[PDB]
Amino acid sequence: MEVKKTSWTEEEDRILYQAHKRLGNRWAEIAKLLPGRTDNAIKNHWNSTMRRKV
Repeated sequence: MEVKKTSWTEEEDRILYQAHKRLGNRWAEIAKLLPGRTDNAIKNHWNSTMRRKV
């Protein structure tokens, strides 16, 4: 394994947002929709990418 550049994608980002607001912040139940996305990466993503200052 040597992916390294494990960048996200439109679908994942959208699903993450649509899920997060519905579940609230139950990352365990949100990742149920995205098993290929671990909590660490999800939150890291939710903290780094989504916080682009809307």
